[PDB]
Amino acid sequence: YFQRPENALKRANEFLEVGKKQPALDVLYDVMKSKKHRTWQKIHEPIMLKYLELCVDLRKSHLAKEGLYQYKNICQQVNIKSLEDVVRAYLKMAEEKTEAAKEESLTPWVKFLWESYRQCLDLLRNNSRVERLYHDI
Repeated sequence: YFQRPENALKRANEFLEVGKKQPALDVLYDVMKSKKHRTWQKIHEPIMLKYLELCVDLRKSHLAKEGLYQYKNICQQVNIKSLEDVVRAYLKMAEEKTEAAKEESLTPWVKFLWESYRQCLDLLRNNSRVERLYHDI
């Protein structure tokens, strides 16, 4: 039922429309950390990136780290760069939340950001294919 894969994201939006944001986030986590994922195309990594992004709004850092790591362990097989791309995505998302909170004003948000940088660095650490992305972060 993965393909067409326009359903997980839709249902996430639906779950948020009813205001059950956390249920929506946890739902996407289930999708991207599913065992069928390795067989699945790198494209889902797009979906995983979106899920990681919602995670940012809810400041659910723990779930985010676990989402990314667990997704990475599954995906090594194919669409490997995808890991670097969702890493980049995560960083750009938290890096924009800092812009928002700073421009509107907050400590937690700085700590959230630090914790995010740290997690991405420990995720990308020591990987030939992730060296450029790691160096960037």
